[PDB]
Amino acid sequence: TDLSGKVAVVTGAAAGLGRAEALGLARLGATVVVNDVASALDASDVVDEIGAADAGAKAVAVAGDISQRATADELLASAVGLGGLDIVVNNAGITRDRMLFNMSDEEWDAVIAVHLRGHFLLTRNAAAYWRDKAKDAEGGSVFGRLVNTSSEAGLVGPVGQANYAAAKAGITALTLSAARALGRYGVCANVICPRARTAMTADVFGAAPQIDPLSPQHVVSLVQFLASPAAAEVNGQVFIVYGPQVTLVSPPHMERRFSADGTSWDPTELTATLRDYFAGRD
Amino acid sequence: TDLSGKVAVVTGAAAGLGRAEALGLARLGATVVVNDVASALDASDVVDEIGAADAGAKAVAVAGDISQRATADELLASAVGLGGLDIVVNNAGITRDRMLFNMSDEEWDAVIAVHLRGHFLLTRNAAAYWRDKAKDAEGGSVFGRLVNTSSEAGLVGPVGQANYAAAKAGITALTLSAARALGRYGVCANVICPRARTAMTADVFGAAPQIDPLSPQHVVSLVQFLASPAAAEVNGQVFIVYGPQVTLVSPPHMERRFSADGTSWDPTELTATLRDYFAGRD
Ligand SMILES: NC(=O)c1ccc[n+]([C@@H]2O[C@H](COP(=O)([O-])OP(=O)(O)OC[C@H]3O[C@@H](n4cnc5c(N)ncnc54)[C@H](O)[C@@H]3O)[C@@H](O)[C@H]2O)c1
Ligand SMILES: NC(=O)c1ccc[n+]([C@@H]2O[C@H](COP(=O)([O-])OP(=O)(O)OC[C@H]3O[C@@H](n4cnc5c(N)ncnc54)[C@H](O)[C@@H]3O)[C@@H](O)[C@H]2O)c1
Repeated sequence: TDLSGKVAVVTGAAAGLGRAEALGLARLGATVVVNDVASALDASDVVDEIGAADAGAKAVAVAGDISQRATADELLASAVGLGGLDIVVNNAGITRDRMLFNMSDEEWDAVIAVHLRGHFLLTRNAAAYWRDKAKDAEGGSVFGRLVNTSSEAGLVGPVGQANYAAAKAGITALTLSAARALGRYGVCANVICPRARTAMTADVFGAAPQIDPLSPQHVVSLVQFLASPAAAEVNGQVFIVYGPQVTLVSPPHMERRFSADGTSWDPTELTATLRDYFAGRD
Repeated sequence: TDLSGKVAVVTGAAAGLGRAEALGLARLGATVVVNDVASALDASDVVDEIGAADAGAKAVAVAGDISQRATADELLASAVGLGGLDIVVNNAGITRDRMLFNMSDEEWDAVIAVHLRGHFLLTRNAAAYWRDKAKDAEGGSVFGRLVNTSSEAGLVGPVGQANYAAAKAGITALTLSAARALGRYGVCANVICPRARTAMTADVFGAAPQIDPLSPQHVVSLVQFLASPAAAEVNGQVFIVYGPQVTLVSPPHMERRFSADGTSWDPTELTATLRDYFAGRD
């Protein structure tokens, strides 16, 4: 799964999971464009840490708020300047947790902006770059890998995280569309829903106690695959990954269909049917 | 399922499904606050049409872009001025379809704003109103019904609709959080994924040919239930509804787990396992 000669963009890569992902791609030979907000990069040695330095191992930092069009444009330009854009790992995020009934517009908008708009801007920019490259190839295949970061919160809607859950669910649907649009060009686009012990999850998961059962490395192993030639037949998939396991999420299932016997439901009859079903139901 | 004495807010109710939903609640006795953008209301007789007029049947139009905080505030104030807010049907939406690689930032932001931010602003405002009412009741139960509108596109990510799919998936996750926060106060919050023949779906579904198999009325019957006392035991549920059937969507299922036998996946081994699984897989 060697990534020599490839260029990867990883967002939110100053610390935590994004930093671990940037290091894992660098270790496979990728040239990594490391993105984060500038204050995160003030306090990070990640670029020095990416002197790991078997392989071309080149790394460059590009500071910017991923929710801004200009950041996505600069990342693309940096990657083109390094020889072409091959791999995108959308990982940047923030939380503004609040009970829904106390959540301000700003708490909502900020989380939507960094997760959902940020994923969009770079996914769209990459989408346009990869399609144009395929047309420039006179219909030839392009190598492209898109790895977007959702969360089990987007499947579940946890209390106090309506904004985080909404962004992560949107990210999943965004990536499925991208997979349908781009798979025909040779691009693979997939979604991960990780759990990893980082400084930002330490309050929920605890601190690290072989290998940490919630090591970021458990996630990196999957991201390395999804970024590689070897994932050519994996597109539009959603994975849950933490510890020594990866789980493929299936398409939506149906619990129960409630059909009228004729051309329309009688409304009081529909009411009776649903009310009875949910009276005896957990 | 009589809604006499209740007040309902329906957004996007000048035409199409929202208009049919406003009429169906009015027919059950609800006082309806009809919301849409003002240009939609220029061309609509919906308020006159809500002279149906058994029951209090009162209806008032409140024009506003639902993506703006002030519209959500005015709708709440109107409902309080009519005696209290009981029912919210978030239905307003737009499409800006485009292949992802051609999608502008504005095409993305507008669809996110009207669907996702609009759902949020009114869901949050209602959430704060219903909780405060319960506290004012010294812990007493409040009647509250929230009906949000997602889409099968949010489960599926169709080509050319990454922005629509992302908004609808976010709406679902938003509503699940709301259901967890608010169910304890007596509020029910549920999601519908409709198909209905409207002027805006006529290009995809065709025109209307008993009853139209894609009549908006098939959806209205479910919305009437979900807005009613009779749905007290239905909270946090996701329904697909079109024609003479309602389908309860189940929580996410897992297709297949890929576990290492020890404390971590060997990355080349994980690659081998996933590559083999997806070689022989549709
Ligand atoms: N829900 C879960 O179970 C779970 C657990 C771990 C990680 N995650 C997801 O994985 C990702 C990383 O999480 P983490 O555990 O590394 O925590 P983290 O706080 O380290 O987030 C990673 C990075 O995002 C960066 N970032 C924030 N705003 C940015 C912006 N506007 N532009 C660019 N970069 C920005 C931060 O600076 C940070 O370094 C996130 O998407 C997160 O939601 C989810
Ligand atoms: N994907 C599907 O299968 C499907 C089919 C039908 C309806 N739907 C959903 O149901 C809802 C209504 O769809 P429709 O079929 O009635 O089409 P429609 O175009 O009539 O949409 C309904 C209303 O939304 C209103 N609206 C738009 N922007 C607004 C804003 N900024 N503020 C307030 N109101 C605004 C429009 O003016 C319109 O009257 C939407 O949510 C739509 O996505 C989905």
